Amino acid sequence: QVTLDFFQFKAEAADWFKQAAQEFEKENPDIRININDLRTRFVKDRVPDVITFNGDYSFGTFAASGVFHDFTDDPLVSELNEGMVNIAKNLVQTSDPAKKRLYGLPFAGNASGYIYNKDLFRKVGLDPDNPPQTWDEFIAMLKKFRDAGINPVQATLADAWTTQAPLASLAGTLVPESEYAALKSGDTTFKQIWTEPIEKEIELFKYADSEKGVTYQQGTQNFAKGTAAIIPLGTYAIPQITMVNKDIDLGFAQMPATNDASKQILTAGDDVILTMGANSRHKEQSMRFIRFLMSKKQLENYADAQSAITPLKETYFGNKALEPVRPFFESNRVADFCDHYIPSSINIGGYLQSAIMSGNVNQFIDSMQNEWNKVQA
Ligand SMILES: OC[C@H]1O[C@H](OC[C@H]2O[C@H](O[C@H]3[C@H](O)[C@@H](O)[C@H](O)O[C@@H]3CO)[C@H](O)[C@@H](O)[C@@H]2O)[C@H](O)[C@@H](O)[C@@H]1O
Ligand SMILES: [Cl-]
Ligand SMILES: [Cl-]
Ligand SMILES: [Mg+2]
Ligand SMILES: [Mg+2]
Ligand SMILES: [Mg+2]
Ligand SMILES: [Mg+2]
Ligand SMILES: [Mg+2]
Repeated sequence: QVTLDFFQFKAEAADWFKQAAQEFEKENPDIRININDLRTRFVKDRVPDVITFNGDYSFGTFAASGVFHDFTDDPLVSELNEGMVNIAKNLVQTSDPAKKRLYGLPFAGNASGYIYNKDLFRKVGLDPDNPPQTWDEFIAMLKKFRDAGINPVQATLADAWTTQAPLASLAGTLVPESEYAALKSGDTTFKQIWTEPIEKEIELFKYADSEKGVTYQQGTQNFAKGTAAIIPLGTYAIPQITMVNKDIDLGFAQMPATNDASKQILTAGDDVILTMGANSRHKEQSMRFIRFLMSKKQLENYADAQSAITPLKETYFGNKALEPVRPFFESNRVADFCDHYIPSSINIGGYLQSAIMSGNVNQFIDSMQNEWNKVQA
């Protein structure tokens, strides 16, 4: 007796949500679900009933502008990982602490680091269950693959956004989140906090010895076919790899940013936030679909399919490839993505892509500072 509009952001999970929506429809014939500029689509009169969104700055801006249903105090929230809930709350782009409310439910977590080929690790005598603990050991590992005739790093520089992954992996350890508050008030600068992360990202891609200029898809295809030791993307890329080669033996590791082995941090965020249009007129029916998606069976099936981390208090890891980072989650040694502090209007991806190709660190830093200053004032 209603048809819901479902906006589903994630290309890599398109099939999973299509099948879940169909399953719900068969069990609830009165509720049909139709799946598909963002400011245009989210206009109040036509806002989607059910929404998935990546948990980043854009989520936070739409949350602050009232596009999304306010889930604060919803009975469902008590079943969820408090850290992941607080991540969602802290994304709200507001200077008012009381406005840091919950505008979606964490549905799946990710981590940023690198995906590595365990068979190639074994090939050159490395322990596939215990990846490098320091920057020097990480670089030594890459040099080891190069010297053994193996392409150490599969870059994907044709798609600018992928260059943001190593930056966030490295910054997670090098740059406390508190620095971005200081950055906003002018009490620090990009030169002071991001010079070292960009320098190390440039050093990383020194070891992209083959096919560095390919697309996201080409890169994960190459890696699936065994042509590189690591691909420095987050957990979200794992299903893109395994779909090409289903029994590839993968690990996922934290990328250690310094030679301080006792102070390493894992960048991790809410990969998928599930929410409702605030001005939607079918909230009762939408919530039924959302409660279905947020059930343990669906969450863990999604996690298995997408190599993700469930949002329930008792965390489930969807792929044994994630075991090397389990310690970071258990100990709460995690950090926000640094680009969750960067306004969407700033084309950081383009700037980073350029900096990696030219090696011009100072132009990246000054461009970011220029763009930032104009936004903040
Ligand atoms: O470090 C990269 C990214 O990690 C998280 O986002 C995970 C997200 O990454 C991809 O989405 C990208 C889209 O494909 C692009 O079209 C868009 O321009 O850029 C985003 C990344 O910003 C995967 O496709 C997607 O499945 C996955 O969920 C962080 O939340 C994000 O801030 C980081 O940029
Ligand atoms: Cl918890
Ligand atoms: Cl588990
Ligand atoms: Mg985004
Ligand atoms: Mg911190
Ligand atoms: Mg095939
Ligand atoms: Mg195979
Ligand atoms: Mg130390």
